Amino acid sequence: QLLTVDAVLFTYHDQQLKVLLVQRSNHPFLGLWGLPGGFIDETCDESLEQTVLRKLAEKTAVVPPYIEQLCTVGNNSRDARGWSVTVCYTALMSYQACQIQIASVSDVKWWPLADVLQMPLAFDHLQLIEQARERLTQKALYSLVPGFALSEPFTLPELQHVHEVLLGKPIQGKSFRRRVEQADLLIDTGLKRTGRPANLYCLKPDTASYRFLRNL
Amino acid sequence: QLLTVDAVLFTYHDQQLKVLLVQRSNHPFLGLWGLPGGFIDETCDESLEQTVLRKLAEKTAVVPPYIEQLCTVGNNSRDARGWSVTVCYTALMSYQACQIQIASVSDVKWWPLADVLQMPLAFDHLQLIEQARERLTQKALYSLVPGFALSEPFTLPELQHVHEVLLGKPIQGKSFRRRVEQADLLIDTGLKRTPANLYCLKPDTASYRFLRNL
Ligand code: NA
Ligand code: NA
Repeated sequence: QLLTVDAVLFTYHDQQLKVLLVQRSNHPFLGLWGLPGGFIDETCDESLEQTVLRKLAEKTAVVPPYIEQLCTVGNNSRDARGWSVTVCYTALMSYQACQIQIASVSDVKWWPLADVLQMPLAFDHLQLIEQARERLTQKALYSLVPGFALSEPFTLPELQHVHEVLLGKPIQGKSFRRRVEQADLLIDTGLKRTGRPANLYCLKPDTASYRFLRNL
Repeated sequence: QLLTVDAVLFTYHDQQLKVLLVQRSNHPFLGLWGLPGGFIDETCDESLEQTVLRKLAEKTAVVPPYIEQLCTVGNNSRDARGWSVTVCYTALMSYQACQIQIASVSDVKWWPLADVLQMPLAFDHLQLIEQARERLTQKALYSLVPGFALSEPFTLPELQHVHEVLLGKPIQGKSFRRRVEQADLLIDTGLKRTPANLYCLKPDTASYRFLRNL
């Protein structure tokens, strides 16, 4: 079987969800945009995660701070060359961590999600994006994983807004703050960003695994 | 890469969770117990789900009422031969639907989960079983999917109890039944068992999730 690993890497910028895409310099679906991803390299990859982090770093020059397996798709119809299997990951990083290393490259671009949803993407990659986007919605409901799409440190209004974008729905500021404070997942830097001086926070590592039992 | 699919199939019987294991007849780990699973056959499988259903049916003679993809494990250390990838599924079925078939087969059997968790198993199948058990705990928190591990029709107490076993603690008998009745997932057969109601799962039980934890 044709066995690949792919990643839907999201960030948040100006002021929408953006998804990292790579133009296919390679037949089939040649010249079309699609997910970063590809083949396992046994000489440098020791696990599937190392495979997907390498494929991301080959494009961004950064290992993203958040990554999680989404799904594995495999069947005899998604790819014209043969039965193929793709292990798909979701990732999150901040926009400026790698826009500094990605301006200078023409086959790698951050695309507005809305734009992407109207594009002719290679293979079944549109469908993988939709699945990733939907899992992100659940992350907005049960975690602070959306914080990984922001540059560090961030304000709590920033964090709230990313969650609102994902749920497509204004959310209840004071409930949110209450849940954040009790999760005990943010480090208050003691710094301020100012028409009000807002506290600047970093994510604790354990944000990645922490889940609220009740929805937002 | 060696590419397989595996399934961790659970059921509920004798007030305990069981897991289906299959005894290996070939190397490596020849003679070790492990998950049902193996290679894609492009001649009969059109998708990964068809592969794993075949791997299970080959052993149980029964297509399970519930199956969900769990995770894909791939590394150069779970198999001594080299780089190895396995797409794992979780599945649930009733004990009685396949016990009557696997009773007669020496290399396939339901094992007590608590015992299996302490066993030497083929490859990394113990880790796979642990991760599936963990995932089932979430199902107990957010769905009625644990019902698929029961013979149909079943009673509410019977249903509440598999959730309790999965959760590892008792549960409020009034808030559960409230939860269940608002979800609208059970069909009342109008039939009774000692006089507790007997219910069937609605097919959409597989996909319905509760917003609030149990
Ligand atoms: Na670029
Ligand atoms: Na047997």
